[PDB]
Amino acid sequence: VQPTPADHFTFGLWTVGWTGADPFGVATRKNLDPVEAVHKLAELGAYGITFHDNDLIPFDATEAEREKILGDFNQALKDTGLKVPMVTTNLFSHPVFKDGGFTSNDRSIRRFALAKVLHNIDLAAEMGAETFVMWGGREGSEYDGSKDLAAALDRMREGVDTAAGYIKDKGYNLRIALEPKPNEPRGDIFLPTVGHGLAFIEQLEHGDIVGLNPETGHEQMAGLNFTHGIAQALWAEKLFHIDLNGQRGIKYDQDLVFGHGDLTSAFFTVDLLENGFPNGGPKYTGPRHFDYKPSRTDGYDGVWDSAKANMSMYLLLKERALAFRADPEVQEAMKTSGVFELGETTLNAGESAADLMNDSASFAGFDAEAAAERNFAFIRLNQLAIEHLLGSR
Amino acid sequence: VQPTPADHFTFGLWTVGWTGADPFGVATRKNLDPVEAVHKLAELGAYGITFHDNDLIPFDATEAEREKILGDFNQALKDTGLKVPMVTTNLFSHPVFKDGGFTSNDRSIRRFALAKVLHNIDLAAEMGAETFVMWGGREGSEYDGSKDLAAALDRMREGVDTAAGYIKDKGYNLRIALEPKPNEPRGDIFLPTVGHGLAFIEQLEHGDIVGLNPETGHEQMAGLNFTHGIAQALWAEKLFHIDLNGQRGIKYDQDLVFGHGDLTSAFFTVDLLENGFPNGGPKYTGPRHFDYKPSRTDGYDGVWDSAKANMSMYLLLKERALAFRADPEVQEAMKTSGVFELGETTLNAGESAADLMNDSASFAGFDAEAAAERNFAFIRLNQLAIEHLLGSR
Amino acid sequence: VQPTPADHFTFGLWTVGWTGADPFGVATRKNLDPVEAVHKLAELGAYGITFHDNDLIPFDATEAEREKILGDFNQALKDTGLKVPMVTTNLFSHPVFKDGGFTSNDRSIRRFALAKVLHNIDLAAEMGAETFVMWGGREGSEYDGSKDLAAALDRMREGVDTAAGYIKDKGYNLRIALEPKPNEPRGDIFLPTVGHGLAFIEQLEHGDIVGLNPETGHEQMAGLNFTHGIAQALWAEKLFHIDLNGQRGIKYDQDLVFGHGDLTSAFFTVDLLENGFPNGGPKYTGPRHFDYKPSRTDGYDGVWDSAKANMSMYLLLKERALAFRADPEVQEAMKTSGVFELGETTLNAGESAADLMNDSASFAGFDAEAAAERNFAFIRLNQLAIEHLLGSR
Amino acid sequence: VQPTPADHFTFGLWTVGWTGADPFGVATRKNLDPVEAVHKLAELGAYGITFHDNDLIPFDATEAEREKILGDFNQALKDTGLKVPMVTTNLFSHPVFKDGGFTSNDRSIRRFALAKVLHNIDLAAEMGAETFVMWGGREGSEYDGSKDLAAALDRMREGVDTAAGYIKDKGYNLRIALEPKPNEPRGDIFLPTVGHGLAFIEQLEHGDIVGLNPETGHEQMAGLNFTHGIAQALWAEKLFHIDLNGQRGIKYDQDLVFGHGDLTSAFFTVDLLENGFPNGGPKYTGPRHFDYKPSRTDGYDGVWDSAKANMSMYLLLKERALAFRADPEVQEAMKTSGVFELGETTLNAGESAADLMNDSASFAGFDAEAAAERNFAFIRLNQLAIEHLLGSR
Ligand SMILES: OC[C@@H]1N[C@H](CO)[C@@H](O)[C@@H]1O
Ligand SMILES: OC[C@@H]1N[C@H](CO)[C@@H](O)[C@@H]1O
Ligand SMILES: OC[C@@H]1N[C@H](CO)[C@@H](O)[C@@H]1O
Ligand SMILES: OC[C@@H]1N[C@H](CO)[C@@H](O)[C@@H]1O
Ligand SMILES: [Mn+2]
Ligand SMILES: [Mn+2]
Ligand SMILES: [Mn+2]
Ligand SMILES: [Mn+2]
Ligand SMILES: [Mn+2]
Ligand SMILES: [Mn+2]
Ligand SMILES: [Mn+2]
Ligand SMILES: [Mn+2]
Repeated sequence: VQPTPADHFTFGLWTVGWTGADPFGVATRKNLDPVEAVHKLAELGAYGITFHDNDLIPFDATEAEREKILGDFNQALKDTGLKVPMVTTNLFSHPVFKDGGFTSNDRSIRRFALAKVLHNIDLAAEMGAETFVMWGGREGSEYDGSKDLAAALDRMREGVDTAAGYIKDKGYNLRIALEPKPNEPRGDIFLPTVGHGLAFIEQLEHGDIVGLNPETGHEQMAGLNFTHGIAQALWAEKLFHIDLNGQRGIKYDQDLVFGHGDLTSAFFTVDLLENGFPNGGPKYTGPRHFDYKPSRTDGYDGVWDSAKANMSMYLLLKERALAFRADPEVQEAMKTSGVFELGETTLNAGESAADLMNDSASFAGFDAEAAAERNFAFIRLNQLAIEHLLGSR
Repeated sequence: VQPTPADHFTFGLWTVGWTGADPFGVATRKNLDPVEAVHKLAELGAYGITFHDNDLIPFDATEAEREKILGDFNQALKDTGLKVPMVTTNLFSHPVFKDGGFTSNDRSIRRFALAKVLHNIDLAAEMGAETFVMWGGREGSEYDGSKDLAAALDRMREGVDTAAGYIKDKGYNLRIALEPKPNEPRGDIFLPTVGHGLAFIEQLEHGDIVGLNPETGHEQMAGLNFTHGIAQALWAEKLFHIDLNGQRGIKYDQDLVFGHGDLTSAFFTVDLLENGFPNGGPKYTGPRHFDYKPSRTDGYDGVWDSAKANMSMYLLLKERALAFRADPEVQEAMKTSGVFELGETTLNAGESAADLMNDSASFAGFDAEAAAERNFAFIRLNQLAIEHLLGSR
Repeated sequence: VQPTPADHFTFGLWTVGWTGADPFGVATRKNLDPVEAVHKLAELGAYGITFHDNDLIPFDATEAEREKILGDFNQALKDTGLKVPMVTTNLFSHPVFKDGGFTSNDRSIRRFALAKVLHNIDLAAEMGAETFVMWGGREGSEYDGSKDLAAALDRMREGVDTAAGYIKDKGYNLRIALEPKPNEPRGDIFLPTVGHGLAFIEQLEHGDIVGLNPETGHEQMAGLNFTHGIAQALWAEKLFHIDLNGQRGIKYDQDLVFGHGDLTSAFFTVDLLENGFPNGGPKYTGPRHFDYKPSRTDGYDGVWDSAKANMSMYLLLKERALAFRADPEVQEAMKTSGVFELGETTLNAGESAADLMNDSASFAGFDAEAAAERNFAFIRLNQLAIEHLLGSR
Repeated sequence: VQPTPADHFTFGLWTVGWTGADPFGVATRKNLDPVEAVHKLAELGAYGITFHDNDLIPFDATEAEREKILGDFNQALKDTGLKVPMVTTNLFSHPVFKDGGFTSNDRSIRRFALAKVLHNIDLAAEMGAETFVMWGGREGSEYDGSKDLAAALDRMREGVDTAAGYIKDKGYNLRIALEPKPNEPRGDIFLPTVGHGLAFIEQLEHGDIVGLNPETGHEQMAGLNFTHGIAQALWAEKLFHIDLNGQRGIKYDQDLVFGHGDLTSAFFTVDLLENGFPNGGPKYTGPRHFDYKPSRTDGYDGVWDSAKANMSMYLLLKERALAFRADPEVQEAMKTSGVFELGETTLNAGESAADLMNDSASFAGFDAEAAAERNFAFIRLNQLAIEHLLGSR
């Protein structure tokens, strides 16, 4: 398994550039020059790079400095061929965002945060990005009385609709994607899961260009099924981007390499991305982006090893998932379990409610105890899946 | 604290009628006659009763028997004055529903399940219920390959839209409410949280009459903030009913008496229900329904004690929450923390995106480091809330 | 793969005999005869069968029925050659155990539970069991004021020490193993994890013959690392028996097939059980017991598929764990990461605390900045395990 | 309320000195001078102050700086009268501890970490501390193949036993206390719960002077009951010190003010610390230490508000716990539930296992169906605690 640009593997600058600072200790690695991240990622088979405005351009950069940096960064892109499919804003690091950007209690701070976002949209637009991601990191609270919850959602809506409205106004070919996270750094973050993100989108004036950016580990932080979460996003056609990584339980956001967390779950995510739905339906065609952090214990050879580990894991899973669905044995198991029967409408063509209620075969004389006898054989289907995954079939 | 019908305390028949059978042991209490539950609940101050079709009418009841039972149950209602505000269907107990009702893999079972629901709507309509609740208990899976996830959501939609369509067709003054649960009895249940329920509703043809029925313990089972979840439902105006209980962590569905789980959270739920949003907004005006189970260790005096404990806890919380918001000290704390400033729109009247981006006060010359100096004083606000709760103020 | 008796694969009667009654519904399968059970497991490659007293002998059974049942059961053992390596007592099913066996608040129930255990030691001894397991499923509470916590542990000690003294007094060749569980069916169960069980054993009079019986799923319900927990039990030489199964997350006890939960973790559990420690040390030599439940959606063909599935999963993982450790690249990766260096004592032979302190090379003139540069290469070592597990190397 | 030194309220320098740098952003407050800290806590009613070696003495400090810093610090102690009851070592901040102190894979780091601890015992002894706390924050791993689990525990034992032998050898009047944590910053930390710490202590050569230092929040991160866990440490006579704080759920370590997490649990923790056991037994007599962090959204007025808040919360709950137990209705409710009956031994004075077995009244002729009817009235007893806690009785 050798990744090629065709594979569409994208990495964030903050991923491989992650310094090692955690809540209990300082950085273990020296800062990484962005030019060098580009060159290194290009040599590994990456297709593109993504960043946060402050990952590239310092908060206090002068204009001459801003120009220099972009010149260097575009030079690296031009020399290597890397694309920049997504750009994002840092609304969490500076002490000004301690209560949030868009949902800060302070109105002057909310204004500043939306201005930071609008300028960042211009940047994204000039970099040629297709997606613009919003992670509301500091949006939430530690205490239930800190906020007016209907007012926090109005202020969130205001911000996203101003940003969406501006995109349309300028005619940029950009979509907004929201990234849910249940907690950390706040005790409770607003729009904590894929479901809440989807629900909020439907209340927006400019919801047509607003979608989701689910992250593996974040749904697993609420103990949810990541594959089910992204299936719901797909089904609603709001899967605009994805962040792949690993999480080993309900605890702090680990951001491990993709497949280094829940393996079986990783396996079914890849099947969903590659094979789509058994009965057909929408398919995700965007970048396969890794939002992970090289463990702080590892030094620079470890940083490039971990980058590579993401792409290897994905390709190894993909091979197995393709083999899995191609197996005649598996296709037979699927049939028996009623995976294909779930695809059939419950009602007959032009059958009404009333028609079903008096159909005696369906209710009045339906043999409930004979129907309960079906052996779904879901265990055998799971065993087959795991045998493909272990490459023993 | 003495509950009166005015309070709108509703109880399910299965709550006080819960027998004590769990996964590791048999029933510890004898079955409770429904007539006796009515009479007992009436004497305690209940406003009404709710039930599942099979809580009242056995699965295999003959027509003569069905008639008898309803006659007895309506007699009890007439004698005591209890209303029946909500009715629900059991799509989980019989062995036929082992893979679900609406999303079973077997099409004949899906047909039977929707027929069971349609007949149950007629029943609800003749009982004078305002709400009809759907809990998809067996809808989900243990294994990721068991289902076609886009097909499971199409089949879920079919069912709910047929039911919604039928309501409109018959002209019943009934609303449908979905109840989310993350897991148990399935490893993963579809529409696992308030957020996912809300998101699914927006894909329905008849979504105008479909809302939510969040249960305290169920959101706490994913480690979410129940108050935030219901605030999102309110804000979207989809809070059609609620099930109040307690949960002491991420573990099996406990269904403890309301306030016997997370107390501080219970306190802020009650404030939200009673006081509404600090800056104004929608208010929940339906029944305050308890979906709990008297612990299996307790015998019949314990059953009526626990019923009473629900209503006492609610009234005690309500007193404290009303006192809390009325306190001048608390109103001052709120002001300082910017609870009222969150209510102000971020943008000025007729201010555009572009207007904000060039306003130099808001970005270019905004003093980020002086703005970061604000002391939100959220700890002091929480301390005041807890002092009201402990009745020390 | 194909299992044989030399593999030491043991199953409980209650596993394959699990009929499907959960808290939300009735049984989906017919009762399994115990003689059928024995013949079927023996045909599958099993080495032994385990049981709870009431799995074989009904609570009500007269002395005549006891003897009839045992005689048929012993014949089947005889005909097949299956051993009975472990025996256990049901102290959780019957309503009398609603507040516990050994720690019930009621003194007369405590005496009855102890008598029940004493009788069961005699049947255990008589069957040839080497281990007697005690799972305190009803020992605990829902509310914190329910028990005197010091008195609960004294009563727990008293039961265990009487059971252990009785073995010693009779000279039975039996050991007691305690099975930890954090919750379910109690809100909080006493001795909730491997650590707490281990700690308790040290306060016993007859501690020398009391060890543990860890269960995969149970430590995973507190979000703990199962391999770390069994490592500590081994290390302390207290790993007397084991229950292997799967669990996906912190939720209700699932008891899935071993390998159908956390796959990566299952792999490293197999590596510690089969292979032991990289620097050498203790080894677990007992039965590989499976405590699982065949999913209720499946029929009897699924029950027998699932028993096979436990054994295949373990053998597949065993193969992979062997290949992984045998790999020269892995051994070299292990060396780089300091795996073997951890095995060297910190102090030199004869060195004292005072010698280490004043050694200027270990403290005063130690270059902490230089030592921090070490690449431990833990991501790379984890990637090599995963590739071995995917059968990619 | 108002706290006084007789209350034994102790705070760590790192608590009020916590500047706000989290994993997603920089400090929001200015550094706190340690002399300012002492004066301010002494003005608040505190009895003592605790610290980590690097909280006072920088890692880099020369011998001259060490002495200057200590002299100013000792003066402040002198001027205020605050004691220094506990001292601890930072083995987690500096990059050299990226794989642990005592269990680092690197032998030279292990020696450096032990020397660092030995030097710190000398400063502890010299300050008048009675307790020396050890929190192994970097001891553990992200991946299961990273460590030899038996070698990790031997190295952990070796460090602790050298530290304990050195105290004994010098005749310092000091005890070692281990602080358990399940994860963060490591994916899995060794000795993750109270049980595991307790179990480990029993494998030590110098176990007699080694106990535990439970922290509220940490046991709650594994979803465990904190009162049950401290009860077992007490019971074993290993509760040497304690850290009190708040945590809302299984997520990142929050370290909220004590009482701002799980309120009901906080109440029952206060009842065990102040009041002890209902049937009598052990009592914890040490300092009531608060290990928390003032929320980063608040300024210095919030820091001092939060220190006050810890002390008020504890005193408010203490009042309520006293009134609760003193209440004659509660005492009578306790009696009904068997709280005092649990305190009676199961066996009669002189009775043997063989006597209990053959007593026909305890087994053979016991009416299990009659005994099962007992109403334990645990819901009613929990309701009485809650009403006392709400200051309603
Ligand atoms: O890939 C997207 C980025 N990932 C970061 C953390 O999850 C966010 O700031 C943002 O959504
Ligand atoms: O109050 C509603 C009822 N509660 C039960 C369990 O939560 C469901 O069947 C249904 O939603
Ligand atoms: O194999 C062990 C047995 N398994 C059951 C479930 O955990 C227990 O009763 C007992 O410990
Ligand atoms: O008060 C105890 C201290 N608290 C810190 C955080 O848990 C530890 O380093 C140490 O155990
Ligand atoms: Mn993340
Ligand atoms: Mn991300
Ligand atoms: Mn529930
Ligand atoms: Mn409910
Ligand atoms: Mn189990
Ligand atoms: Mn078990
Ligand atoms: Mn902590
Ligand atoms: Mn601590």
